[PDB]
Amino acid sequence: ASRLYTLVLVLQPQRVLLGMKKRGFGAGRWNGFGGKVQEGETIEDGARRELQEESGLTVDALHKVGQIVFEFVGEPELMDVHVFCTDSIQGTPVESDEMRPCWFQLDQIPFKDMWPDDSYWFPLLLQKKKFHGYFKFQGQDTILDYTLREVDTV
Ligand SMILES: CN(C)C(=O)Cc1ccc(-c2nc(N)nc3ccccc23)cc1
Repeated sequence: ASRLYTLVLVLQPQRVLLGMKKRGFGAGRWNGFGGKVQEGETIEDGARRELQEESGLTVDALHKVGQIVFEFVGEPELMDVHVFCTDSIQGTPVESDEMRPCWFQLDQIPFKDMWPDDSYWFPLLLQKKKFHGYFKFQGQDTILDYTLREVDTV
């Protein structure tokens, strides 16, 4: 019982792009860009579409870097999140009524204002490592348990 979601990180040699979500699920947190995958759409095509819709950026090369399964205790549907990375983008990030993008230096990642699991796998993403993770949450702020491992193939 799961649903597909995408998560895209624009990671350049000295900075990473994150977006502050204004409303709905995850509002008030910085995260990468993404969302649900459409019927008849590949996961990578959904990731590209969502990056454009939310950041205003155009991407050509997306690299699969991780898969994270999120469970919220008491919620039947697991979130199967496919994580992607890109260093090659076109355009400038756009602020909209749904999203406020901002560039962060790699030593200034705003972990206190991100989902709490990010503190675990973001250091792997920064060291160009690929991973599989599972995080069990009680509400939106508490990690009850988790698994996280580096993989060669996502
Ligand atoms: C704006 N985005 C990226 C989405 O709407 C899809 C989505 C939403 C939330 C999460 C997510 N990210 C992280 N880092 N931690 C989470 C913890 C629990 C649930 C979702 C989480 C991933 C993709």
